Amino acid sequence: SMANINDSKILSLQNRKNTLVDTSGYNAEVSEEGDVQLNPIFPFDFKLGSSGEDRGKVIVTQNENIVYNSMYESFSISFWIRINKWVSNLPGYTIIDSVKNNSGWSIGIISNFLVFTLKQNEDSEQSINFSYDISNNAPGYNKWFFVTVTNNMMGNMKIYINGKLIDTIKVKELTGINFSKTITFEINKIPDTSDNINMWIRDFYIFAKELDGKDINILFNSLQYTNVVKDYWGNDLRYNKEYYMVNIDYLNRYMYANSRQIVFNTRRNNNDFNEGYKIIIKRIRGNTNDTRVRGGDILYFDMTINNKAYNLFMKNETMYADNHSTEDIYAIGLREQTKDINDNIIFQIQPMNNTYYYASQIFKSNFNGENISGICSIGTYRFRLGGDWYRHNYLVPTVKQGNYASLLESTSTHWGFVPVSE
Repeated sequence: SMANINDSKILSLQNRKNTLVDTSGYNAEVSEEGDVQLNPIFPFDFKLGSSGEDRGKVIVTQNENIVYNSMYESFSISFWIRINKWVSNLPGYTIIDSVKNNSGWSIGIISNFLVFTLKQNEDSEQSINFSYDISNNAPGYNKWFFVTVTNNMMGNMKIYINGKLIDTIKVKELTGINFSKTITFEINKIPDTSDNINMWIRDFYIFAKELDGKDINILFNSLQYTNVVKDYWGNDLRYNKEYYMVNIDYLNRYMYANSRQIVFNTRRNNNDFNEGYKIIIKRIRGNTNDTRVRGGDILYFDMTINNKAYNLFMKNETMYADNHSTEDIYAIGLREQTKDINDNIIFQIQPMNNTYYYASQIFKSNFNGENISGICSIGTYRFRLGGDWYRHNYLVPTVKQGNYASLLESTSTHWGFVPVSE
């Protein structure tokens, strides 16, 4: 319960009815300048750009008293943020700034780092950061994430990402630090260090105390619909929409097909998701009020090749592997659509989110989801495809039936859905 956490909330920047407002009760003034885009749908984010003189700018001016009573001891700052395209060699940008007369705090991004800084004065600072895994994010860390910074002058400065502690350092003496009542959201290139980047922000809160990990996680979860499956960037997963389907174990592989067998090939364009075939998700059972995909939904997958649409389906053929057994393992392949929903095309999805990615698990299901018989995975098996006279190894999607529970903890069962730009 949020009740006790909220007693210490001193700023609650939100988009309410196409207006940015402070809902904390302290009535900070909120103003906008330039190109600021408000999202009318959940999560109600605002969007800023880095390019142009009409560059967007959100200015929050707080009541001087409430900052003075709060920030000099212990405080917490939390917010959802998304950056695109957050490439590994990004130049330096200040993004959320509360520095005045060379003192205050500020948040910036540079390379693969998001940085929170206490500025004591012109010559003194103390910073902490989150750095994303470059090897796991060649196309950029372009996903929504939840930041929480906590500070205690008699203790530590900490930063959390999606409810996990990432960095912590003892706060040094910061005699004479003066906190500003103004916070400015603007993507401001730092000169003495290219493409436009966008930043999306929603639910930017400040608390007048140091939140512990438990409360941070309660807050984290209170700001999400955890049964709404997410696409790779953290936005709601949708039916009837094209995605590139990826396996978490094999992000450098795109999805292809060969003789009605789906196979995974190595990407040529490692800095993008723009190769191979796309899938569209089709609802069999779920919430008909919208086209969002939810855990427990029954569904099937379509793939179009040369203007012809196929269903993904679980094959009933014996599988062959060099070393492993293949008991209860079945290839997922392509079959021609029919008038009726055949049992072998049917799956049930569940969200599977991680600190550093948004994915799902996909289970083989019957029409009503009363019989869940397997989980989708991936592996290297021997096939005769195309013109093959001999059997060759292909990396293919599979369903593991039998006692599939053993595979539940495997990242090989985690599937991401990257939205197509076109």
